[PDB]
Amino acid sequence: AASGVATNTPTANDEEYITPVTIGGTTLNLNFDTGSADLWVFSTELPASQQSGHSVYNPSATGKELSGYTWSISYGDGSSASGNVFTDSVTVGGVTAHGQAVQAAQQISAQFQQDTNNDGLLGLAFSSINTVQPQSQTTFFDTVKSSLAQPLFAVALKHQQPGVYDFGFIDSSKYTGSLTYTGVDNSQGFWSFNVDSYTAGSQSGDGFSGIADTGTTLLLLDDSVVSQYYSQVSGAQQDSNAGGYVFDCSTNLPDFSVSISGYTATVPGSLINYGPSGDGSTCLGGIQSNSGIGFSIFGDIFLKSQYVVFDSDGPQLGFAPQA
Amino acid sequence: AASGVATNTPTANDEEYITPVTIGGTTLNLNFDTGSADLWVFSTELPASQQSGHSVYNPSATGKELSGYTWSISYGDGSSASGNVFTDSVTVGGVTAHGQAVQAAQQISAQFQQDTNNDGLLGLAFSSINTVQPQSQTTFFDTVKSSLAQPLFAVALKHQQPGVYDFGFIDSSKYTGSLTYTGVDNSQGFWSFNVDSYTAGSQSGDGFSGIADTGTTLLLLDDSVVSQYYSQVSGAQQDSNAGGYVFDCSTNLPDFSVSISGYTATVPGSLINYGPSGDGSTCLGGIQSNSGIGFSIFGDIFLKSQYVVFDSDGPQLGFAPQA
Ligand SMILES: COC(=O)[C@H](Cc1ccccc1)OP(=O)([O-])[C@H](Cc1ccc2ccccc2c1)NC(=O)[C@@H](NC=O)C(C)C
Ligand SMILES: COC(=O)[C@H](Cc1ccccc1)OP(=O)([O-])[C@H](Cc1ccc2ccccc2c1)NC(=O)[C@@H](NC=O)C(C)C
Ligand SMILES: *[C@H]1O[C@H](CO)[C@@H](O)[C@H](O)[C@@H]1O
Ligand SMILES: *[C@H]1O[C@H](CO)[C@@H](O)[C@H](O)[C@@H]1O
Ligand SMILES: *[C@H]1O[C@H](CO)[C@@H](O)[C@H](O)[C@@H]1O
Ligand SMILES: *[C@H]1O[C@H](CO)[C@@H](O)[C@H](O)[C@@H]1O
Repeated sequence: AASGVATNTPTANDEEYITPVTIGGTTLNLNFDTGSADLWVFSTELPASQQSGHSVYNPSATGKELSGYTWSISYGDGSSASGNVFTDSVTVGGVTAHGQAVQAAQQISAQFQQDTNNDGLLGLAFSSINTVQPQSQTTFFDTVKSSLAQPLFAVALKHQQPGVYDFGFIDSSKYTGSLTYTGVDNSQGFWSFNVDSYTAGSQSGDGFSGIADTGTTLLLLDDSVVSQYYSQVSGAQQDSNAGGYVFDCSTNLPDFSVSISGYTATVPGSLINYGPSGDGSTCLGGIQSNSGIGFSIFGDIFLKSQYVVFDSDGPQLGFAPQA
Repeated sequence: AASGVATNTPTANDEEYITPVTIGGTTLNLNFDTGSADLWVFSTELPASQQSGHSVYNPSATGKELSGYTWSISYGDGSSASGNVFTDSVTVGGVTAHGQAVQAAQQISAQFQQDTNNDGLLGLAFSSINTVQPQSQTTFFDTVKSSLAQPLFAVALKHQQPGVYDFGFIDSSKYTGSLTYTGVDNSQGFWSFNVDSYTAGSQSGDGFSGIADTGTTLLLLDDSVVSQYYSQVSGAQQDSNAGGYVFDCSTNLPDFSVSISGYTATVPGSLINYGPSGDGSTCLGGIQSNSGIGFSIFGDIFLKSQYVVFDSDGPQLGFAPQA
């Protein structure tokens, strides 16, 4: 049976986490994203100017083209990408998926043209939301799932330190205590789960649902919760230049926690200080608005505090504090 | 209980079929498409130059915006469209869906900018393939399905004559004999079905699967079948200006038929003559290649010969020769 460990590394301010992935013999640095189901990469089909500062996949060398197939994806921040499709060998942490569908980019929006830290995204949400037309493809995980020792993957994202993606096994040395599991609603293709309640510093409130999403940097919550949280931060104010609420970097931030099937997941205030706002001398808050979409996004700010197991059996998510 | 009848009308050469749909009090002419799951319309959000020669939806007047929601779709011919989302009242043939998600176009590719015959598309494939992010919406049919007398719709597309879309009931006067049903595989979101065999003129061959797709003008089949068919047409030759095989307009074309759960669906040779190729004095064939995608597209050329029932119970498709 198979299993493997892929090491991830955060970019400046933990804005994103990259992990090497070898496709058809070429190694690219991809952003693993549990919030989407497409594996797409910068390729030789892009204009040469857009290939600069990236490792690119050349489909002609090793891929098998799916004639007539296309893909087109649009993300939460409005970014987008589209292209054609090939199958090829894809290796991650020593685990190889043969015949994996690789989505070669032909067009990418400005956000991606500006980000030279990654060469594409590897989706780990459920395959039901893969965008390939006319017939959707399976994610790397769904492709290899049956070959793994256990049909799950786990992740430990860290603050300014390398972390890991464990495929097909759980590394108990990565967390304290035992794991607590909760049921996943995969109906919209996400690793969605419910929280029973939350505590923002001195204020507690009713539960809500949200998605475990490695692809989003911040912890995005309803406007009412964000207000409650920042009302407790002296001098907090919104700064559109920075992207949300900002505050003096030395401010003492309250903790934030959620109750999940009896387990209290706590994000300490120190992790809620994302980093310099870029806006002179303030810091950007790790908690920001979800724009009224009706569910919360448990992004990297939250994930940095926990070891999280994504188990296809159930499905269900397991949580424990990182070691 | 509800039911209704919407009249469709073919454009020149039966290239597409339009049907009026009233959204928030404004009537638009839409192309009903059983091959996709999005209801999208030309809107006031498009550049004014692109609104010309169309009836447009103004979301601000009656729609409720789903903040943070987007849609982006890519079709078989490579065309595409994208925009934002609103809920509104949508009436088709006297049947009203309240709170139906209407996808307002913000960008559309050249194919749509050139086609002034329609103001958008109304998808009737399964809702599982609807493109709305972050949470997909239901098609008009799935929205109203529970209110209908029977959870089905039926269609009779005609050659140069008005036809109908029957919602929630079957009009037995539209076909000869009794209906034959066959099981539908909705796993890729299409009204997919299997045929046991086919007969192209003097040649017969093994079965294959395909989708019932009102949104595609032609009958698209595997290259091997297309070759077999045209090898029997004197003087047939490909003409890229025209889009495929063309032949002298007076040529006697062989029939084409498929066996489906014991029923023989026959497309007479006269319907296989699509119309002038635009390429001087030849006619375009109604049968053309599917580009190697692995399944056939039973488009309008085929549908013009049958009354077809799309039944959500099963699901299953019913067929009988048009009356
Ligand atoms: C269709 O669902 C998505 O796009 C999922 C889920 C989702 C849905 C709605 C709102 C937020 C997130 O996001 P993702 O796949 O993790 C998606 C992945 C993504 C998108 C653009 C990128 C641009 C450059 C580099 C990495 C990128 C990663 N991240 C984001 O869109 C967010 N960006 C950052 O936090 C916005 C929320 C702030
Ligand atoms: C994602 O699936 C589709 O796009 C489905 C199914 C499909 C898949 C693969 C190949 C062909 C068809 O096609 P549709 O929704 O019926 C799709 C609907 C469609 C697309 C563009 C249009 C542009 C102008 C006006 C009407 C349009 C209708 N039609 C077509 O793309 C075809 N166009 C014509 O036959 C190409 C095949 C010739
Ligand atoms: C992950 O687990 C597999 C299956 O037990 C091992 O073979 C591998 O070495 C790694 O420990
Ligand atoms: C990535 O690198 C980490 C340490 O930097 C290892 O723990 C892991 O096995 C992988 O090689
Ligand atoms: C369609 O069927 C409904 C339900 O029987 C009728 O009320 C309607 O008039 C139409 O015949
Ligand atoms: C559309 O028009 C047809 C005839 O043109 C009617 O049969 C149908 O009821 C609808 O009014």
